[PDB]
Amino acid sequence: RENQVYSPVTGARLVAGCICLTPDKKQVLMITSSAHKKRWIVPKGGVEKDEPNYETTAQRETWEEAGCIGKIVANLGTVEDMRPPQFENSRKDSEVAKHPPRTEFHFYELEIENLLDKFPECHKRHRKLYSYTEAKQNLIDAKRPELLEALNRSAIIKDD
Ligand SMILES: O=P(O)(O)CP(=O)(O)O[C@@H]1[C@H](OP(=O)(O)O)[C@H](OP(=O)(O)O)[C@@H](OP(=O)(O)O)[C@H](OP(=O)(O)O)[C@H]1OP(=O)(O)O
Ligand SMILES: [Mg+2]
Ligand SMILES: [Mg+2]
Repeated sequence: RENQVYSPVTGARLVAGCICLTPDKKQVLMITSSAHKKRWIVPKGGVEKDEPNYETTAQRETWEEAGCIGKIVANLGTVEDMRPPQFENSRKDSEVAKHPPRTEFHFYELEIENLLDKFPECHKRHRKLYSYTEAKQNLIDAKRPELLEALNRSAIIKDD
């Protein structure tokens, strides 16, 4: 139902989520897409009308989707799903035809404080820690470069 919030400018869906890291920052928590059941992504979901801020949405989604609790330690800013629902070539480069973003993502970095075995989606998703290299490859395999950009902005140790 239309409890969902949209950018008054672009019409993009507003979504918040978490890059969840281990205290030592060597791993990131990933979950399986419910739709695309073999794609590994990060916890996120739609902002609802009642929610006062993006952090609220981000921590709600991180609990509901991954059973993960912790503390927001950084604002990672915004990224856009630029997937289209066909090309235009500018002489030394080529691009997809102009369209509004599907989704504007507000990401936060979270330091994991607990992972619980029971959570709302624990029967609908898998959840696993990954090092930077494996996480990067997951997000390429999932076709989600915008979630990789959010990961890259995080304090995750990349020197593997
Ligand atoms: O229910 P919420 O969490 O509040 C809201 P969502 O944003 O979490 O639910 C997502 C939504 O599906 P739908 O609206 O039908 O529920 C997306 O469709 P789109 O953004 O194009 O409108 C879909 O992205 P796409 O890959 O199909 O393009 C995404 O799959 P993905 O996991 O990100 O790959 C779904 O996430 P899942 O929670 O199912 O994993
Ligand atoms: Mg949701
Ligand atoms: Mg979601």
